Amino acid sequence: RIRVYWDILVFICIFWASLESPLRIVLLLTCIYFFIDFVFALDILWNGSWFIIDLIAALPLEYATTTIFYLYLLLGVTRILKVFRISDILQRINLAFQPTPGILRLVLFAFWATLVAHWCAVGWLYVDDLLDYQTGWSEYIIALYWTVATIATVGYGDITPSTDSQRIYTIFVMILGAGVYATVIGNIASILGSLDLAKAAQRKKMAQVDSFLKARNISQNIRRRVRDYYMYIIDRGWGEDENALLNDLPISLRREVKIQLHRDLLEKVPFLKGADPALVTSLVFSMKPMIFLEGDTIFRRGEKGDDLYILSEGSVDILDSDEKTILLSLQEGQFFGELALVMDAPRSATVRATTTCEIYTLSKTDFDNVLKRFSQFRSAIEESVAH
Amino acid sequence: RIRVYWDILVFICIFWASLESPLRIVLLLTCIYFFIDFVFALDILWNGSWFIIDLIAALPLEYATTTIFYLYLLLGVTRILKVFRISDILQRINLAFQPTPGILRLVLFAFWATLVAHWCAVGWLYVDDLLDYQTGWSEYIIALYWTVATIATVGYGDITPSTDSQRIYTIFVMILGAGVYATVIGNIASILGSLDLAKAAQRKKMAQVDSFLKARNISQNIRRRVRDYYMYIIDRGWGEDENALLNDLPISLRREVKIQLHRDLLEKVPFLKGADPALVTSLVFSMKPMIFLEGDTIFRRGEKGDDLYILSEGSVDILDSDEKTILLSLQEGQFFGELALVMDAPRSATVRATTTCEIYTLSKTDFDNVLKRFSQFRSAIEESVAH
Amino acid sequence: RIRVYWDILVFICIFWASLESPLRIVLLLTCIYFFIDFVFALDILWNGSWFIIDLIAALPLEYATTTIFYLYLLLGVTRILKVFRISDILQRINLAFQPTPGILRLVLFAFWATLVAHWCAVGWLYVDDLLDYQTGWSEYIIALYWTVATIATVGYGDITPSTDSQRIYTIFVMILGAGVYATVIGNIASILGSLDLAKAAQRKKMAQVDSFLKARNISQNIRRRVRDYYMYIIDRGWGEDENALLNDLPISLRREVKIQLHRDLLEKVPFLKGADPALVTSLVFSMKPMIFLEGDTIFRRGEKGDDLYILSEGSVDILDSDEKTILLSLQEGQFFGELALVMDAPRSATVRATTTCEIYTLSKTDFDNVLKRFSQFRSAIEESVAH
Amino acid sequence: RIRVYWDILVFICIFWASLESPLRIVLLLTCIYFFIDFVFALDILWNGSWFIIDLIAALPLEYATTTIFYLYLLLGVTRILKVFRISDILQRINLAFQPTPGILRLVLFAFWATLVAHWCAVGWLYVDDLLDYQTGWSEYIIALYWTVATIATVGYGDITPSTDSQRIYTIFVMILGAGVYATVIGNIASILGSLDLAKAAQRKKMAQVDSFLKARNISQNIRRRVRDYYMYIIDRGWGEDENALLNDLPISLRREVKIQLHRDLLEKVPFLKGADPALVTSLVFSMKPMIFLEGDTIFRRGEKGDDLYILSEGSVDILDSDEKTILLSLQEGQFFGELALVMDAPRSATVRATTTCEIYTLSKTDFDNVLKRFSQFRSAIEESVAH
Repeated sequence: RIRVYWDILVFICIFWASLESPLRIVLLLTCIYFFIDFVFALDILWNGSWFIIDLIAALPLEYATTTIFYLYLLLGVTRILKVFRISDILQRINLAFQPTPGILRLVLFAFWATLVAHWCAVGWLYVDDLLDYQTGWSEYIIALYWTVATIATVGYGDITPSTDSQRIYTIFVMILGAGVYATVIGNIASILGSLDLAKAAQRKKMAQVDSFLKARNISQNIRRRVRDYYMYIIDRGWGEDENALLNDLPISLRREVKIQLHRDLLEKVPFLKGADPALVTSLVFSMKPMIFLEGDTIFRRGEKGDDLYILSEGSVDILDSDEKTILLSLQEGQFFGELALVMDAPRSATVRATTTCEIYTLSKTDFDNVLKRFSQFRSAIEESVAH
Repeated sequence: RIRVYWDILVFICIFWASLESPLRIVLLLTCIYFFIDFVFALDILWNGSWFIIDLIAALPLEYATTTIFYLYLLLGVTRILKVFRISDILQRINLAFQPTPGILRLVLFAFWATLVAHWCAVGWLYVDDLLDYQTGWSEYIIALYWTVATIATVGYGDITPSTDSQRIYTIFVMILGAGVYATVIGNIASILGSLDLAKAAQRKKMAQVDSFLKARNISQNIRRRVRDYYMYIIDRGWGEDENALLNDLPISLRREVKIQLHRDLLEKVPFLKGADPALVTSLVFSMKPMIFLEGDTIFRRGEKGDDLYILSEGSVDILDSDEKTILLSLQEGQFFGELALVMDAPRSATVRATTTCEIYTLSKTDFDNVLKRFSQFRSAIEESVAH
Repeated sequence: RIRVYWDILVFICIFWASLESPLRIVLLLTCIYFFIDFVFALDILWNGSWFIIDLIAALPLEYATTTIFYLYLLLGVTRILKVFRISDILQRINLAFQPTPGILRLVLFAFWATLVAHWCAVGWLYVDDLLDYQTGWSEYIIALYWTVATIATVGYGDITPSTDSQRIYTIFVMILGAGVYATVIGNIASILGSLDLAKAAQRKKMAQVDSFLKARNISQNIRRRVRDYYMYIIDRGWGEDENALLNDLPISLRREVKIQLHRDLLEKVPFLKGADPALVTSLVFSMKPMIFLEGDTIFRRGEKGDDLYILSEGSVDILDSDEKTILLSLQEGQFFGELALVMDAPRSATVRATTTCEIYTLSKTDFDNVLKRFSQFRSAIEESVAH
Repeated sequence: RIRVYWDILVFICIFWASLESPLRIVLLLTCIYFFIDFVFALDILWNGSWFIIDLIAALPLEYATTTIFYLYLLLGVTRILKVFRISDILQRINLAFQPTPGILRLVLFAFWATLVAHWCAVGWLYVDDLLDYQTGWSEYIIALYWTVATIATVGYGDITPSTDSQRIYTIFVMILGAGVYATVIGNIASILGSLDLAKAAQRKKMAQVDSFLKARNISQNIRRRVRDYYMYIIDRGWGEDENALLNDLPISLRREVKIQLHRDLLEKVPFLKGADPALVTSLVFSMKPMIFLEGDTIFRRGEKGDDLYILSEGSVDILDSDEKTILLSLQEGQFFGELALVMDAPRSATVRATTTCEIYTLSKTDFDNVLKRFSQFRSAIEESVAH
């Protein structure tokens, strides 16, 4: 990234120089130039033909020749040529930050446009400098006034050519300026559109479903809740096939990331706080994420229970016989199903979702195999299972 | 949604204030301001730094200070700052309505552009206010005339700078205004294009088929009818894999929606009018939607029949031996195949599609299993089967 | 389609009327109006509130009232309102022709823009009509000159407001005109882009392959020929999974299309000229399309042959022992492999592709099963097999 | 391609002629025309109605008629008509080079626009030529000044109509010019956007993964390295299912390309330098590309080894017992696993990835089957296996 920071400095220096150069026609400054070349010399150190290019730009010219003994204007070009290296700078910049395509283009266009306007105004002056001797800020300002007004397509008509020469130049400018403006629009369009495309991809599935529903002419009562369903899922990203998605990752780091995912749900549950990491790993691999909606009878009392439900998110009602006696308002970090699973029994209580619930589920098969191995952590939750 | 309605009110108030503020330079109104702040105070109630921000905007300032004892212009800024909260308002708005991306952007640009034009005109005046004392509506109007003409890229050239100061300001304005216009185009492009993309997705499949047909150089006689085939299917949405599509839905509500789909074809058929809902559910799950074209020999007399055809949509000809005697012009809500299926027989009559027909089909296997269970509804249609 | 032709007529009539109406302010014509309403009356026949709308437009007004006894200008509006029905006309038009989205939009914008310019110019006149009595063509022309120049963003600055009233109107116009122009661009962008998207889809696969090749850094010698390979395939459409593609078609018409495909390769081959259609159908279903490249040793003499090759397109060299004696320059409509397949033998000759070759292949299994059934067409080619 | 080069020449000639023609109104040149037609005559040789068209353009007209005996202006049209053939030229051009869609459009628009401006200026002159006799360069220049200023939407307002006639023409021009400019933008937008789409496709997968990670709220420590992982893969193209990708290629050339891929990794390894090509082919088909990350314990000493690892790219540490004694710093072109695989043993040493490593892997099964066949190349590496 530091290498990129170096690029930024150099870039700025080049830009400044390209503005100072063309002005030649009409102490500290000298010291500034020393700095410029000095920086360029450091660039050479940072680094065939490219060497030659950099070398040339870094050659302390006019000053040197001044101390030895329009031409300085001509010499100014030596620092301009270097600009071509931007093609590699950009690559490094993208590598550094990785932004949305077009953003960088926008920056470049702003840069180029700026230079164009400046040089064009100078050219205008040149033509009219032949109508005088020297000029001041007022003239330069006027040149820009005309220049910009023309480039921007506005055209106040305040200033116009008198000779064919001037007319010709004007025509040249009009063509170029128009093109520039068009390309500006180009970026804006491409950038903005691409942003929309990204969002469209996200909604893709839900949209298809909605379309279907519309074809079936289903009432809003449901369709709205359907959309919401997908929206929430999208927010969580749980709808993604985590497994298959991760399956393209180098198994080494893949597992490390998987461990990070194990970290995501591991801390809340005291069982896992007091579990070993081989267990945690094994189990995390096993655990499946299930979504329940408000009111869902997750467990039905009397029915054979074959899975542990670890409540990541949401509120749950553990109800006895009467389906009213909330035995437990079961919340994030709690866990249920253990009574029936450890006892190899039917659910001795009913379990209702209060809210929408995110639960990690552990089938009896996995539960038994895992805690067969981890019999000390079979002994663990079995402890609590007594009540 | 009410929370969003509150946002709308606040938004409007802010906008109004931002127009009244900059005008400061050249009773009821006071009461209006009371209302404004009052509303903002309610916003505080609706709700750290954001508190401070709202607080500031809601501070009844100039009036207070007037009763205590250019500056009022300065104080007006206190209500402007708050505008930043739009970033959250927008989120809520989208959540509320969920419109096509870009539409909201368009609105925002209209809003911002409006303010820009207003403030810019004021700035113009300021520069030329230094050329006078006070001004009236005519001057304000003229300012807008110039401002808009410039921003819109038109440029009549009626009004122009005289001093460099003015020229500079003008250049600034030209740059900004041009950019604004460009972004306006941006939205229009992105919005319109996205609309086309949606439609393209719909035709995607048919288009591929058409392309194939064109490669094979098939005559219009067919290709047109092919397109129509797909068009109709699209209209109905029947081409969608309803099952797989629905398979990503929380089984609870999924089933409820499935029930809504059961509702869609359940009422017409008297068998199902007089069926129980366990049957209906079971059967609805079983029923498959089949499309027949005009003239199709759905049944052939003499051939083993192994399915019930419930006519959702279209006209059908039940023909005896001679293939002319329309035993029954069978229409929406009618059903056929029951004779052979209940009798375990061959079709004792031929069945032709009059029109295009949407039929829900029940295989003999499902039919028998279902009505084995629902033997009272086996007894039911079997009643009618006598004729 | 005739119904659509009727729409076209009506549309045109409406347009004309909307141009004649606003002109009111400054014999045959009367008869023309009779025609207009007459046409609208027929439209009523072609057809609640829509009835009322049409009715109103078809009411022969000013003339009637003239014979009974500015106001006529006012009455002209009665034919304008009807324009709203375009929303349904467009649907019918698309159904009729089915063109690329955006094309229709372009037409609509041209239509609307035209009307806007006209009405705007009239408004301009109105404002300045208050500065005079009556005007002629010259004034109308001038109005358009200003109007268009403004709308098109050009702005010559030749004509400008003098009163605030005029300035206000101008500002209104500038805003509207600018917006119009922007929307024009919108269509152009969306249309053109969509065209590119279509082509991109076509090249999609080949492009992916090319990308791979570029990553592998393979020489042009191959990559070019690879591209060509895909290009040719694309041209033919043979790369499409015809089967799976067709598998979404109503089996009835699907088969009919399949028959059309059977027609495509059936005529050339005398075997099939003199075959029955049950065979042709059966066989066509069986035949598989295979592509060979120049030089390919399709058959190798001595090797067990288990397939018939029916040459759709290209040139083939049947070579004996020496691989030089072209036993047969085998061309489109010819067929080979029959000797070995009928004789249950090894290829007694070698077969080379001269050119790229499109061949329909018939495995020995299918060949035998088919011509087991069609033993008379087993006897057929077996006849020729003698040599 | 030469045929295309011929097109280029002809195209240029046509263009030149279309500029010279309209100028008619106000020696060597004659010889130039001879050349023009001559070239067109050659075109006829390069080649019904198209013959007639070319013929006409190639007819040496004005000169002929001059030697026989405004009208010449009229005759100039004979070379213009031919331009229509561009529709076929373009096809050939694309076939020749195959560039990004839109690029060619851009060229065409530049071409057409140029001609429009020229002809329009002439028309302007014509109108004002009726106000004089003859004109010179200055007038022509002025015409262009006005023309371009108008077309480009700038509009200085320096020149304007005086008669209605002129006003009308102007209006016509304004409309056309505006449209042209719009279409210019169209291309720019479509081209630029399509470029972005290509890149988006490339990042598609990684982006999806990143999105997931963001939803899971994983730290940068990993996400950055994840992106890098994909980036590198993309750079290499190794993530592509080479097999399946290639599976759509004509097996003949497909294999040849496969051989090119065999060439890609074949040379480094002395085993394969001194192997036969049947082996190389067989083996290359077998070899699988595997990626290891820095630090990866590729082999663990003591564990059963069942695969040969041929190091395409990267650095590897062969470590004995102590996991420090780098037995071999194993680099590109080296190979490991052979000791255990030839000895049917456990890894007698541990192997760590120094860097990221690209390795082609050969399972023991394939290894044994291959070198069972190629027992002389089983004897080969087995030689070295001694140490």
